[PDB]
Amino acid sequence: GRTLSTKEADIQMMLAAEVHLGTKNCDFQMERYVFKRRNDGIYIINLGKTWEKLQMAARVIVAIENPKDIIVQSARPYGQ
RNA sequence: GGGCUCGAAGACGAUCAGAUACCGUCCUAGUCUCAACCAUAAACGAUGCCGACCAGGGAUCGGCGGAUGUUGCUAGGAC
Ligand SMILES: [K+]
Ligand SMILES: [K+]
Ligand SMILES: [K+]
Ligand SMILES: [K+]
Ligand SMILES: [K+]
Ligand SMILES: [K+]
Ligand SMILES: [Mg+2]
Ligand SMILES: [Mg+2]
Ligand SMILES: [Mg+2]
Ligand SMILES: [Mg+2]
Repeated sequence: GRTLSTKEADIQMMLAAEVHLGTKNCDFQMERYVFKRRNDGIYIINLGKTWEKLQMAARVIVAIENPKDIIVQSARPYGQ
């Protein structure tokens, strides 16, 4: 048994989706979220910080009284 | 002292209205070196020297520290 917590399952899903795979370059202001660099050169993102930031963004979004005042847009085809 | 080459000056051949030029041909000084002078250049980064702070990134030269795997090589060298 040992049912996983919400954070556990969320991070498992993120790993399944490869959310933790960065690029070969790191922005100096994104370094605080990167865990370490692998021998290949791809930076590994700290999924705990990603989950915490997702929770923080949800906290910010929920406080908007009218959801119609929020606009979400994606330039790339994948995120549309 | 050297004097190959190129080549101020000079002399010719062209072009041109003229052509003391640009183009072509032959050449003196010079161009090289030694001894002694000269002390000037858009001698430019058109940007004094010393010292402190001040964003990010990838390359590159020299030295050094660490890790790691190869080398038709001799712990080292190359990566
Ligand atoms: K000569
Ligand atoms: K001459
Ligand atoms: K003329
Ligand atoms: K002089
Ligand atoms: K200059
Ligand atoms: K450097
Ligand atoms: Mg001659
Ligand atoms: Mg001389
Ligand atoms: Mg002067
Ligand atoms: Mg070096």
